[PDB]
Amino acid sequence: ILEAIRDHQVVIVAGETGSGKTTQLPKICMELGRGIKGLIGHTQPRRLAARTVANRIAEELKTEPGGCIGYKVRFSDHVSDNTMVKLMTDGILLAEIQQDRLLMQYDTII
RNA sequence: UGCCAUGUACGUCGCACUCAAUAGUCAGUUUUCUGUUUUUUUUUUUUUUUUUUUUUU
Repeated sequence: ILEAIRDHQVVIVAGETGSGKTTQLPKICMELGRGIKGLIGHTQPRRLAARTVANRIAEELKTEPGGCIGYKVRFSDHVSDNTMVKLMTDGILLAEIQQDRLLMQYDTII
């Protein structure tokens, strides 16, 4: 997967219910080096799912949520300046497209 | 206020009520339903009814 994301501009991953690709892919972007110049936007279809995966990877990296890896859903602006992974619902990204058309805040969109 | 010449012709009769009775002509297969009273009123205005599912500076 790391070779795929360092060799392709578009990567696609397929996984079952017990895979963990959702958990590991932001850490794969970390091991490449993404997150530094621009945030890593991970889109989730559900608020509880986005909250759970953000807190899960924060606990896995032994950081409190709202630090390195934080989630933005409706009025949970739970992101500090030292973030690099940003959870968001497709609607929240739909809100940010008009705020910045170029998606310049991010470098990786999951 | 005196007189008035003579003889001169008769008979009998009829009418009514009525009139009756007559020629010939044999037969018609068996079986059937149809049939009767009685309580009477038939008829009365109604109602609210269920739910995949998921995201938005």
